[PDB]
Amino acid sequence: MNIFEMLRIDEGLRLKIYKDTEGYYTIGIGHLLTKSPSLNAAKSELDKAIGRNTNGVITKDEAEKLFNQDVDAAVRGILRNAKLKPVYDSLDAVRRAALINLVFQMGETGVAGFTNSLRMLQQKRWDEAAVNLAKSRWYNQTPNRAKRVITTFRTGTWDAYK
Ligand SMILES: [Cl-]
Ligand SMILES: [Cl-]
Repeated sequence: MNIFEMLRIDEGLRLKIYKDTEGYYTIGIGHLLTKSPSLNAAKSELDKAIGRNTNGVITKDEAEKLFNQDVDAAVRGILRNAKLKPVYDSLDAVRRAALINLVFQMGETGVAGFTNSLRMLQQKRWDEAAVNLAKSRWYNQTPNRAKRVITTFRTGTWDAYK
């Protein structure tokens, strides 16, 4: 297991624009296209993303290319973030994957705001950090995925995901 297989299990793959859990226009492997309500704003952002007129539909290769760029930006973002970088630096390889996952889903800014959980992760207080993470809109809105990520932080293994 690795970051790509973990996020592919969490986000799925869809080759047609769809709406995410929040109701946003998305495509492929959790690639958010726009928060606007217009389907055309979404098709325009899609075509700009892919470099071709897509009519709202892309191929598996194209999905995978967006996914690759998105994991990359997620990682880079963490490393540039003054609040995230130190936490990342302090963790082991599995838990690093978990942070990435949380950053992919909710963006650097949000994650950065989880002040208390971040400090707890940094100190290596696993159980406490898992409890704290659960007291969030995040966990209440997408509880199964959140429990998987949380277990990943708690354990340091990939158990939540075999
Ligand atoms: Cl893009
Ligand atoms: Cl869920």
